Amino acid sequence: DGMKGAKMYEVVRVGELGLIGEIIRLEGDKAVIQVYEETAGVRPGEPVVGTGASLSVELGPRLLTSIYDGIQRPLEVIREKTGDFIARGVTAPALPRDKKWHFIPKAKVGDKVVGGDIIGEVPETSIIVHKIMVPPGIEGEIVEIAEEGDYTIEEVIAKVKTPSGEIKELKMYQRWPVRVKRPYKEKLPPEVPLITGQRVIDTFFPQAKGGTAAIPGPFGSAKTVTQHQLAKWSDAQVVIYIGCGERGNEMTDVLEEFPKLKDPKTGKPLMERTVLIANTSNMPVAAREASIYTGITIAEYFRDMGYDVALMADSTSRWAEALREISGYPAYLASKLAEFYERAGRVVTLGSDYRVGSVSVIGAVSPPGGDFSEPVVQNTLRVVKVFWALDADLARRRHFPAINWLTSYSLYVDAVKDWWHKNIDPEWKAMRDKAMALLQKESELQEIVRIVGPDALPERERAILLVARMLREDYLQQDAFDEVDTYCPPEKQVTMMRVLLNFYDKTMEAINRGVPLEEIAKLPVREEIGRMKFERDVSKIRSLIDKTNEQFEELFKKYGA
Repeated sequence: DGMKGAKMYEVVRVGELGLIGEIIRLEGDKAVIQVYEETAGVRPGEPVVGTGASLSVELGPRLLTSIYDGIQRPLEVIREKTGDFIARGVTAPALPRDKKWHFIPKAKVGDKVVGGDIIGEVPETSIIVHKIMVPPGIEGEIVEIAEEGDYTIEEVIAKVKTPSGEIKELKMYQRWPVRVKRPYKEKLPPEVPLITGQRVIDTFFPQAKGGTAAIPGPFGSAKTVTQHQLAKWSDAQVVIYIGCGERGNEMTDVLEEFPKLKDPKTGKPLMERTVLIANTSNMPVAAREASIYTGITIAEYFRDMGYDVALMADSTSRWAEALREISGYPAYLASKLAEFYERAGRVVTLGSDYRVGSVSVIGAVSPPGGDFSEPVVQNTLRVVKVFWALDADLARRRHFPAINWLTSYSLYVDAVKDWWHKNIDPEWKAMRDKAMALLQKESELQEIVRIVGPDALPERERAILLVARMLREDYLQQDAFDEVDTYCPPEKQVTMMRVLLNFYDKTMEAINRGVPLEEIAKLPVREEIGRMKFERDVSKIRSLIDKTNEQFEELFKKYGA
């Protein structure tokens, strides 16, 4: 199958990324056909045909509840050689041309439109209403519009007369070149947080809507469930998961053991608002490289409707073969990785109406074995604004989420504070700061203690260690498997925070009035505080502030004045 061209320097089975020609001809080739670098004059080698289209994607109904390969193809049955169910990639369509979709019209004849305007709605799943949009670059008068009825994606549902008089035929689906970012009016600054409902993240290391985050690879895909928790609970309407299986028999679990997963907000399946894109070891290198662009483009298309969408990537060892070298070492790959993360953001979308959408990207990276800088995570940490550091030692101590509070960071704390301050609690940022200071003090203290023993420690230092422990056990720790604590609403987060910090205030007060710490560690309210996370009524939690005050006051009257 591989012919002339100095014996093709790369893979030739069903792969891509071909570079024949003269000047600076880049990539792109399906089997033998693809134009990405303006063909007309690049035929060297064996017969190269080329249709003038680029690496498109096709965007419309049935993008949801769909598993694709890295360039969008099928949900394939397949089999196994010796292991379990695997994926190769079948050249099929992308969206069923036969399925009848229900089109609700949103415009009458004579309406002036621009690229982005919503001309119709299609109930795609029980969750997501699909929004049919005028493709970017198209504007004018609606001369013809469909009627409340059932149609397939290939049917023309609208016609637009452009300023020059050109009549444009527009359908329910639309192609867009991956590698070119879907346009928008404006990229908004980070301001609204992506609410995970996980205390440690939402409080100490927030993710912004349109933000960029990463989670490391000391893997234990089974030692961490935070990835799932993020997918289920984050207040994005649509999820695009690049399920890079390649990890034992992951693809088997990632296959038809996902439709059992329940979207906890609706009760319906999680798939009815999710698009899967597989990256197995039985796929071409280039069909993996293109996957993130296929993913991000489907993400961008959804935010254009005015949806918040989360894009979760999966590295699990994906360093491209890229054996070919000709022009010094081309170690510029970090730039295209930036190009990718650069496409993330909350934007004012196209359209006549003011409409906002976002694409938040959770990276989730992994180096070869140990040493977190070889060099995938090294480059990524320089690009992302948030890192949640999954720690194996923390996982062994059954501290969950195993998010290390000392090595994690988010550069969105200032960006999201005002939202928290205006909508939830005026003291939000003051409280996480104070809580972080406590946790930093503990870290310093526990180093010293390790050396010089716990004995010499004064009461004040023990008091800080007591409350730090509470902070770690009562707040940082969260039960993903509990009916109540699987999700913690903003309003609950700040309340739980208030009780803990108020107990701290009252502790340092009591110590300052010569109350022994052994007495405060015995205080009844403490064990109620340790239970908060399982109480669903925020008013009941809030009442522990008074209950604390009372018991501390009752402790003052047992002593002097």
